[PDB]
Amino acid sequence: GLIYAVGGFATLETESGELVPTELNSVEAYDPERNEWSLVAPLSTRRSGVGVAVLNGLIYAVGGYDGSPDGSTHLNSVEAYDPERNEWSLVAPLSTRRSGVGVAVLNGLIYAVGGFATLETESGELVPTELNSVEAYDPERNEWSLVAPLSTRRSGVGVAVLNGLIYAVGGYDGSPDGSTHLNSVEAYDPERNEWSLVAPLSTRRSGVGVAVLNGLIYAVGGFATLETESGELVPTELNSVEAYDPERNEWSLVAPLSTRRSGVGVAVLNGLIYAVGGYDGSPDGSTHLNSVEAYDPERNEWSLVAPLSTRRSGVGVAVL
Repeated sequence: GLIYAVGGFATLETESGELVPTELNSVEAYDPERNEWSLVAPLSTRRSGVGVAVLNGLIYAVGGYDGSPDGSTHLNSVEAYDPERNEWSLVAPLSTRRSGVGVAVLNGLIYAVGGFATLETESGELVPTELNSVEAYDPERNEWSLVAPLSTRRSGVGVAVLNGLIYAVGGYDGSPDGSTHLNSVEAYDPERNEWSLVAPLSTRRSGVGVAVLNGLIYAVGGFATLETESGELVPTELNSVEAYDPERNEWSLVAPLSTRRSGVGVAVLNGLIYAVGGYDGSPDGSTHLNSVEAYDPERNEWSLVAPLSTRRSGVGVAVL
């Protein structure tokens, strides 16, 4: 019955007044009855672009990014939060490091979908790699195993479960060739161990937050390079929200966010979608967001609720 905001990144002022890039280990919990965020136990490992999902009463924080000049940049480590003990434990790491990984839970397994890493070639060269690999975590065995890969390599992908399928929505591909911001959507059938294509988003979006409510998938916010009427390509944080109906295999627009944002954490609690934090790369205004919006599907409206105590982009969000 609480929303947990896990990790993320912000530029924060020191006591001496210097602004420093900070990957976050802090975790905040939102109580909707009180409309308040409160700190809980922090992650062991500071991380942003982390995938977060709930399984068997525990929150799992999977992979992520650490831009510090020391140490690994792309993480394979996985932490598990016990709310009764208010403690984070380490579990088995991913086989492949991945930042900007999407995670969802289906049939008692955690799926880690896509992401990005710098990986060594056979010749020893380090190359930037968007990932198509998908790993599944069995908590009874404390083991990750490979399942079928995505058709399309992608990071910053939104992942959610609907009607026994995992949907991988949008994302980012930094290759020098081809589209950088994705509208494509894939669906994973665990019985067949197969990914299929479904209807694409109307607007391409990387760093999109995805949640399922009342039988629809909502794709919330994100970022894309979009052509203006004059033909110029401009970087655009998105406020648009699209809803996917699996019976019709169609996306439709619903009410937009008040605040354009990417790298936003999205989760469902008590029949509302919460959009938590995120990133705004505009040359004006705050870059890392503490604001939180709540979507009512009956009224088709987004409202503001209490903001996070610490701004955070690339935050993972789950409900427990």
